[PDB]
Amino acid sequence: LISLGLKSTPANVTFSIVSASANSYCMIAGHSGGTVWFAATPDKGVYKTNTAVTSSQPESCP
Amino acid sequence: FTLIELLIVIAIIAILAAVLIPNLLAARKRANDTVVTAYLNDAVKFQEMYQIDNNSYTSNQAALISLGLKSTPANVTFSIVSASANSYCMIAGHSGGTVWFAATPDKGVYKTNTAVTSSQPESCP
Amino acid sequence: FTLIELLIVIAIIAILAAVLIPNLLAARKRANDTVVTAYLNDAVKFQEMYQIDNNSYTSNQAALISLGLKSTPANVTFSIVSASANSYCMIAGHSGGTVWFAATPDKGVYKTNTAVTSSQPESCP
Amino acid sequence: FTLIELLIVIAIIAILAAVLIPNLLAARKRANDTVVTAYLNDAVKFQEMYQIDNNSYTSNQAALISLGLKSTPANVTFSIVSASANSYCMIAGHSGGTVWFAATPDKGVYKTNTAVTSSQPESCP
Amino acid sequence: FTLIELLIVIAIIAILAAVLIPNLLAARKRANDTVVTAYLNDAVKFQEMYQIDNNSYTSNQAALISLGLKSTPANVTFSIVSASANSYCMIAGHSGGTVWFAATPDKGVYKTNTAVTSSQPESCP
Ligand SMILES: *[C@H]1O[C@H](CO)[C@H](O)[C@H](O[C@H]2O[C@H](CO)[C@H](O)[C@H](O[C@H]3O[C@H](CO)[C@@H](O[C@]4(C(=O)O)C[C@H](O)[C@H](NC(C)=N)[C@H]([C@@H](NC(C)=O)[C@H](C)O)O4)[C@H](O)[C@@H]3O)[C@H]2NC(C)=O)[C@H]1NC(C)=O
Ligand SMILES: *[C@H]1O[C@H](CO)[C@H](O)[C@H](O[C@H]2O[C@H](CO)[C@H](O)[C@H](O[C@H]3O[C@H](CO)[C@@H](O[C@]4(C(=O)O)C[C@H](O)[C@H](NC(C)=N)[C@H]([C@@H](NC(C)=O)[C@H](C)O)O4)[C@H](O)[C@@H]3O)[C@H]2NC(C)=O)[C@H]1NC(C)=O
Ligand SMILES: *[C@H]1O[C@H](CO)[C@H](O)[C@H](O[C@H]2O[C@H](CO)[C@H](O)[C@H](O[C@H]3O[C@H](CO)[C@@H](O[C@]4(C(=O)O)C[C@H](O)[C@H](NC(C)=N)[C@H]([C@@H](NC(C)=O)[C@H](C)O)O4)[C@H](O)[C@@H]3O)[C@H]2NC(C)=O)[C@H]1NC(C)=O
Ligand SMILES: *[C@H]1O[C@H](CO)[C@H](O)[C@H](O[C@H]2O[C@H](CO)[C@H](O)[C@H](O[C@H]3O[C@H](CO)[C@@H](O[C@]4(C(=O)O)C[C@H](O)[C@H](NC(C)=N)[C@H]([C@@H](NC(C)=O)[C@H](C)O)O4)[C@H](O)[C@@H]3O)[C@H]2NC(C)=O)[C@H]1NC(C)=O
Ligand SMILES: *[C@H]1O[C@H](CO)[C@H](O)[C@H](O[C@H]2O[C@H](CO)[C@H](O)[C@H](O[C@H]3O[C@H](CO)[C@@H](O[C@]4(C(=O)O)C[C@H](O)[C@H](NC(C)=N)[C@H]([C@@H](NC(C)=O)[C@H](C)O)O4)[C@H](O)[C@@H]3O)[C@H]2NC(C)=O)[C@H]1NC(C)=O
Ligand SMILES: *[C@H]1O[C@H](CO)[C@H](O)[C@H](O[C@H]2O[C@H](CO)[C@H](O)[C@H](O)[C@H]2NC(C)=O)[C@H]1NC(C)=O
Ligand SMILES: *[C@H]1O[C@H](CO)[C@H](O)[C@H](O[C@H]2O[C@H](CO)[C@H](O)[C@H](O)[C@H]2NC(C)=O)[C@H]1NC(C)=O
Ligand SMILES: *[C@H]1O[C@H](CO)[C@H](O)[C@H](O[C@H]2O[C@H](CO)[C@H](O)[C@H](O)[C@H]2NC(C)=O)[C@H]1NC(C)=O
Ligand SMILES: *[C@H]1O[C@H](CO)[C@H](O)[C@H](O[C@H]2O[C@H](CO)[C@H](O)[C@H](O)[C@H]2NC(C)=O)[C@H]1NC(C)=O
Ligand SMILES: *[C@H]1O[C@H](CO)[C@H](O)[C@H](O)[C@H]1NC(C)=O
Ligand SMILES: *[C@H]1O[C@H](CO)[C@H](O)[C@H](O)[C@H]1NC(C)=O
Ligand SMILES: *[C@H]1O[C@H](CO)[C@H](O)[C@H](O)[C@H]1NC(C)=O
Ligand SMILES: *[C@H]1O[C@H](CO)[C@H](O)[C@H](O)[C@H]1NC(C)=O
Repeated sequence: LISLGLKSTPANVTFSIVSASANSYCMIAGHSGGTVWFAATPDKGVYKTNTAVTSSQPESCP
Repeated sequence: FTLIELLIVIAIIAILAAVLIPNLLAARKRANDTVVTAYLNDAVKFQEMYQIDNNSYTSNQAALISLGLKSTPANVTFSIVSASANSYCMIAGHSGGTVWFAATPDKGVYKTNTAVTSSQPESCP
Repeated sequence: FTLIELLIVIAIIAILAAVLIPNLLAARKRANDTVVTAYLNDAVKFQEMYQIDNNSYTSNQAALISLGLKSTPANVTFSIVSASANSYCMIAGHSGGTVWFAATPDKGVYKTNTAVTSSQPESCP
Repeated sequence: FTLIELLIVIAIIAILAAVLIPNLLAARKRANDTVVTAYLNDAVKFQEMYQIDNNSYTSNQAALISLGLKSTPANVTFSIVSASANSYCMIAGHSGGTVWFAATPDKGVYKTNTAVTSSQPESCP
Repeated sequence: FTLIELLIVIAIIAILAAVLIPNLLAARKRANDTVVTAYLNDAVKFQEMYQIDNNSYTSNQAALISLGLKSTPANVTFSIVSASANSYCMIAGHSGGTVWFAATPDKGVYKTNTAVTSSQPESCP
């Protein structure tokens, strides 16, 4: 994604691509001083999860 | 410009970011079924061209590719289930489409009831 | 620093506190109408996808949700007023928007004359 | 908190109020040209539909409106300059756009050199 | 309203100004490749029209332009590499696209491996 033009992960943001395939992805991101982890999938779009950023990041899209 | 205007701006950004993004999966499903339909319509043209040259239909894709049918599209699995002097059955589906499609010389190209997540049909419905 | 400077400071704080804060209600009204417009534009995409699969439009929202339309947004009331093989009418509005919006396959998504505080239109204007 | 801090705050408010507001006229000009382009693309679809029914193009907008073309958009002046069995010329512009747009069946929809403040072109450039 | 609130506002403006602006170059690259693809699809229609009139393909763009193909798009370099009674090869690319595109009557319009910053392909891959 960075090769194609996505910038460096922002300061204090931890971003992960949890899984991907020919047809779907799940991405998770959160700021150490935000409120909650956010998830992105091609069906649900970008949305906020129930998990606080002080907890360990979700292992999958809620 | 003050912190309350900036909180309103942040709140409205959060709203627009949630609603102005389409369901990308649903859009790609319908495009993917179009790829499968188009590839089966091409396989049908090439079955008729093979019939012109050989008085029979192919059972193998490499004969159709020789005549001018392109490589099976990315993420499309295509099979010629059966063929004879007089008929064929072909099945194709995209791993991120909706359903398997079938092609026969009588029914044309048509969609089956079987979802692409299930194993492919063994015959034309 | 003295009591007269501090009274001037207090007086000017009272002025800036009164004028530098935006009308939050008016801002949220226009954002809310954007949510309704966006949700009806999505419902329209899913009516076309249901038409691809069924050769008819839905009268019920759960069929659109199955295909990929998301839950009706918070404070948005959405209804499919009528549907047939060939047409639909959908109505939606946010309790803190300006007016009810309508969607039909000819007129697209458009705003009605009816305020969201009034009962929803029974049909497409 | 003292009068010098409050004067600094007032001075910086005056700066941010001057620079953080976009050119609204320039933004609306480009949106307005999009309305004109979109309306001419629709008029082109309806000219082809009228051609399906009548084997000729319309010279009058009411025939296109009957077939399903919507009312001319607010502040857009649209005209069908000429039409025949085989061709049309249409011109449209928004009073607060940049330039007049033209549409013909060969050139498609395209922007002319004539500013919207000048009288509309009498023919397709 | 005080200097600390105004510094928070300035700090948050600096954040939003950094993150809410898209990569414009990446967006324009994909639009530019669409222009090249569309122009080659048009050149292909006009090669077939020239074939209707002349029983051969063109090697020169001015023959296609006579028949109705428009001027090569801004920043698109287009060439007809070769042509005969039975085949053609055309190459096109936008100086700010991703890769050179090729067109032939068998493979259709397709993207090559060669970046637009490199010299154009001498033949169809
Ligand atoms: C986030 O943005 C900031 C903005 O200021 C900054 O750009 C960050 O740092 C990155 O950008 C730097 C300046 O451009 C560097 O590019 C740096 O490296 C990154 O980019 C490399 C080139 O794309 C990439 O390298 C590769 C490659 O070209 O494929 C990857 C492998 O290392 C590969 N090795 C092998 C064995 N396959 C090659 C390697 N080849 C061999 C045979 O060894 C090279 C050619 O020798 O190198 C890097 O891996 C990396 O992505 C980058 N900084 C950091 C910290 O990596 C930017 N952050 C990132 C990560 O992009
Ligand atoms: C899908 O399209 C993409 C587009 O980019 C790409 O073209 C794909 O790859 C294929 O195209 C390649 C470039 O042209 C290659 O052609 C490649 O091989 C295919 O085509 C061969 C020639 O038609 C074919 O070969 C044969 C033959 O000519 O009959 C078949 C047998 O292997 C045969 N062997 C025997 C024992 N009978 C001969 C063999 N002869 C002997 C005595 O050994 C040769 C002459 O040595 O070879 C290939 O089998 C194959 O179809 C092809 N790539 C791949 C992955 O196969 C394209 N995909 C396909 C499959 O067409
Ligand atoms: C709006 O989006 C939010 C996003 O967070 C959330 O997803 C909302 O809640 C819905 O999604 C939940 C999690 O997936 C649930 O799915 C929940 O149920 C909805 O989906 C059901 C399955 O599609 C649907 O059920 C059916 C069915 O599968 O056909 C419908 C009937 O109940 C049916 N019963 C009968 C008698 N025919 C079956 C039933 N079968 C039998 C024999 O009883 C099942 C198999 O036992 O169930 C539900 O009706 C429902 O749409 C859903 N939550 C709510 C509040 O319903 C989401 N909102 C909606 C409404 O989608
Ligand atoms: C642009 O869109 C907006 C969306 O809100 C709005 O719809 C605008 O207003 C138009 O739509 C109205 C509501 O439907 C009206 O239809 C209204 O009239 C238009 O449509 C008439 C019917 O198509 C049309 O009328 C005709 C006809 O039916 O042929 C045309 C002549 O007047 C004709 N008269 C004669 C002598 N031949 C007949 C007439 N017959 C006789 C014998 O007198 C009638 C039957 O009595 O009527 C109208 O001319 C008109 O197009 C329309 N509003 C306006 C301002 O006209 C919409 N804008 C337009 C112009 O469509
Ligand atoms: C791309 O589209 C844009 C859209 O705005 C614009 O139209 C571009 O410019 C072209 O269109 C102009 C306006 O119509 C001009 O037509 C212009 O010239 C082109 O078209 C000429 C007529 O088709 C063509 O001319 C010829 C001819 O008619 O055969 C070709 C030769 O020059 C020929 N000479 C000889 C010696 N055989 C004749 C010449 N005859 C003699 C005896 O000298 C003439 C009759 O005097 O002229 C031109 O060559 C040219 O294609 C054109 N502009 C440019 C820059 O050429 C459009 N771009 C193109 C290239 O079409
Ligand atoms: C189509 O080719 C198949 C392998 O690619 C397979 O061989 C099918 O069966 C044929 O077997 C040979 C040709 O390889 C025979 O002479 C017949 O063409 C045919 N045999 C039978 C049992 O019909 C062949 N077509 C099909 C499905 O018959
Ligand atoms: C859409 O579903 C509605 C309930 O969710 C309602 O059922 C509507 O009416 C249909 O009723 C059954 C299907 O449930 C019929 O076979 C028809 O689809 C239809 N009946 C009538 C009277 O048209 C249905 N769509 C609409 C509005 O017709
Ligand atoms: C399109 O309608 C115009 C009025 O709305 C005008 O009438 C144009 O001229 C036509 O006049 C009558 C139809 O009203 C004729 O029988 C022809 O259709 C046509 N006459 C001429 C001189 O061509 C008509 N279309 C155009 C521009 O011709
Ligand atoms: C297409 O036109 C080219 C110049 O625009 C060039 O002339 C190509 O070569 C032709 O040369 C003349 C026509 O100008 C001949 O009679 C043939 O059409 C052809 N000659 C050869 C060597 O084939 C012409 N098309 C191509 C690529 O042949
Ligand atoms: C198609 O023909 C090519 C040569 O043109 C190869 O022989 C290839 O093997 C053929 N495909 C089959 C297996 O029928
Ligand atoms: C949508 O499909 C789901 C299963 O995917 C449920 O059957 C649901 O009831 C459907 N909605 C309706 C009522 O059409
Ligand atoms: C379009 O048709 C309507 C009826 O459907 C009216 O007759 C109207 O006058 C028509 N427009 C014109 C003038 O062609
Ligand atoms: C296309 O035709 C025009 C006239 O209609 C000119 O003759 C032009 O030169 C032609 N293009 C070529 C060179 O084939």
